[PDB]
Amino acid sequence: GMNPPPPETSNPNKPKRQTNQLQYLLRVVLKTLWKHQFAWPFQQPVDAVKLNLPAYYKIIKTPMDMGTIKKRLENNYYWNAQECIQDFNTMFTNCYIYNKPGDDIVLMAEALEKLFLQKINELPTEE
Ligand SMILES: Cc1noc(C)c1-c1cnc2c(-c3ccc(C(=O)O)cc3)cn([C@@H](C)c3ccccn3)c2c1
Repeated sequence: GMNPPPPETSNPNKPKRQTNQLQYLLRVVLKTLWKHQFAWPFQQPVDAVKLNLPAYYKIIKTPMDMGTIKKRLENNYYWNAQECIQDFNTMFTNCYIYNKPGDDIVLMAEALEKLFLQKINELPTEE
């Protein structure tokens, strides 16, 4: 089986705005997670062909990753902060669905998720 194309990241038919919270999600939240020791498996879509995971996209129907989230933020794909937060949560949940509890990759995701949840407790004031 072929990989699916990556999620859409730039859509001129979606409206565009910059907000305090979206800026913070890119410049603080994503930036912080991106540099984490365990970030790298989450920095791009799962390449199921390269990684020999034929069942991955048979179960994960809403793939998401931080490379995609970063591009979405950079291209003003999100209007509301919650849309971005939801994508991070989808990324973590996908990992917890496909992989057995306690697996290495799950422990990595859990560490990132803990940091993520801490950082979004510090969002700046909304317009
Ligand atoms: C499965 C799965 N479910 O959710 C995710 C997310 C994954 C996932 C995604 N990417 C990887 C990569 C990976 C990423 C980038 C590169 C690169 O050359 O740029 C090379 C390999 C390797 N692995 C395996 C071995 C791995 C890595 C660390 C710990 C345990 N297993 C991955 C697992």
